[PDB]
Amino acid sequence: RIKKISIEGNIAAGKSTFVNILKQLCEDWEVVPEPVARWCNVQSTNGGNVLQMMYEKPERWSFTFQTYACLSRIRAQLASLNGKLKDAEKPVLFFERSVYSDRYIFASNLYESECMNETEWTIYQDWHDWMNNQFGQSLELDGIIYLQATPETCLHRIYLRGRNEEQGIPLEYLEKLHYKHESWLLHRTLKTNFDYLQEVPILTLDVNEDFKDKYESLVEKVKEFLSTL
Amino acid sequence: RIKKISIEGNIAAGKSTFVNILKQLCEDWEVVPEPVARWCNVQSTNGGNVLQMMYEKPERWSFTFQTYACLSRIRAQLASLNGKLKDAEKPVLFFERSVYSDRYIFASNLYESECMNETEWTIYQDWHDWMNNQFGQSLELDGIIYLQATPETCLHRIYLRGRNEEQGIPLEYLEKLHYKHESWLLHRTLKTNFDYLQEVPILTLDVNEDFKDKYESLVEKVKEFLSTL
Ligand SMILES: Nc1ncnc2c1ncn2[C@@H]1O[C@H](COP(=O)(O)OP(=O)(O)O)[C@@H](O)[C@H]1O
Ligand SMILES: Nc1ncnc2c1ncn2[C@@H]1O[C@H](COP(=O)(O)OP(=O)(O)O)[C@@H](O)[C@H]1O
Ligand SMILES: Nc1ccn([C@@H]2O[C@H](CO)[C@@H](O)[C@@H]2O)c(=O)n1
Ligand SMILES: Nc1ccn([C@@H]2O[C@H](CO)[C@@H](O)[C@@H]2O)c(=O)n1
Ligand SMILES: [Mg+2]
Ligand SMILES: [Mg+2]
Repeated sequence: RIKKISIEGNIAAGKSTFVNILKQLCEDWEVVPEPVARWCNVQSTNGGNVLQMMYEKPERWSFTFQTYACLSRIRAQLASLNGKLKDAEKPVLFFERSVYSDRYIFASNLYESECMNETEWTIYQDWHDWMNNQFGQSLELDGIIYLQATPETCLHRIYLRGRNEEQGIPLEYLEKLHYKHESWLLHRTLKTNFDYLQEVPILTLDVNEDFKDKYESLVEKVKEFLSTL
Repeated sequence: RIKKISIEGNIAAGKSTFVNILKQLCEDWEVVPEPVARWCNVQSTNGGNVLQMMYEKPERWSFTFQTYACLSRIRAQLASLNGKLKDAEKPVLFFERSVYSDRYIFASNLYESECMNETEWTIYQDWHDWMNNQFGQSLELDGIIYLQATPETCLHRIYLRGRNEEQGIPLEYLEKLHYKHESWLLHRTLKTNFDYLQEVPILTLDVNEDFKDKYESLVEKVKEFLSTL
């Protein structure tokens, strides 16, 4: 009954900014953010900063981070689905990213960059497949909103936000991530193991311009898109 | 309906040897071995040998191994419970170790030995807790059989078996593991997060003598124990 929409975009493209205007548009809309602050202070459900560990030494910490982030996402998304939104009249749940970008964008890029070895990559995919067989059904997407921004725009927006753990990220890394997003969501040439994704509707929104100026037109396009689903 | 018994013991104490005589005693008995050969050639459900990686560089590979081994165990134990044993008249499933020894013996010892750091140890426990909340119920134990052998006997039995990945294991490591088994299963002073375990019945069998000579008396004690459950 709940419609599920993933918001996808590169680092600092503006996913959280876009997420922060959604609830005011309709009482039956809910959001599941990525728990980025929790990845910076690991505590059981003062701790280690696993996001910082990955960026400081990615060949050591990528597998650990990638497994922890994706599990944390699944847990949060399931918590929202099984909560009070279940009761609303026209419920829509918006996710800040998906299990699909965790694997096909982030973890795949780190494997390709030799930050995971063959063993790590095999274990990660085996784990991801199993987690999706146990839960993929309830989290299946009805639509994707792709917030498209240049990697140079994203690099500027990392500076604007000032999240400590991201200040060292080089343009080269954001560029690699950009081309993976374009392959998946614009050209639709990135192959995955989840056949339904090749037909899921995608709304592409260019977010290179200032949000203050673009807001009204973005909202119009979102409401139109959601009326087709 | 299925009774579940964990067989616990140190490395090379003789768990597999004991497991290999059980099915011939009763048609309704089944066993779930640890998939040790699979840990030596990692393949999705020629690959990396994650058991060897842990022993070659435990401060690098302990967390990865410990997470993979425990997931692989849970998957195997669930597969056996949900299979044809479900149909038998007096079904008993024997596990070669449990999720409890994965955490409280093996992973805890590696953390204590500084082979996992605080971040790794927090992530592992958080993961273990979540996996047990999702599955702990169906895998709950009715009894434990503890195959007790000296660490010196175990060191000799590693030599006898000749598993390549274990030939370098020092007596010091087997001794640490021995005292953890004794605390958990003999003195019953090792605290866990699973309250029912402090009352689960335990049969302790001394297996320092040759199996050929001890077999008949061991079988008698097992049949007696199982009749009390
Ligand atoms: N379209 C936009 N115009 C101007 N600033 C933006 C825009 N989108 C995001 N920002 C700013 O860029 C930074 C990153 O935005 P954020 O929403 O945290 O990105 P993400 O959630 O995608 O990582 C913030 O400082 C935010 O104010
Ligand atoms: N009680 C016993 N007497 C003589 N040999 C034993 C005995 N128990 C085990 N062995 C031998 O010790 C080695 C390890 O046994 P195994 O069953 O593989 O241990 P585990 O499964 O506990 O790692 C094998 O070579 C096996 O034949
Ligand atoms: N699977 C994932 C998901 C997210 N991340 C990273 O988390 C931070 C916040 O989005 C960003 O720095 C970056 O996207 C990641 O590395 N891998
Ligand atoms: N949680 C676990 C379980 C098992 N092991 C190791 O696997 C091998 C076969 O029992 C043995 O070398 C050793 O017991 C481990 O290190 N950690
Ligand atoms: Mg965000
Ligand atoms: Mg064995």
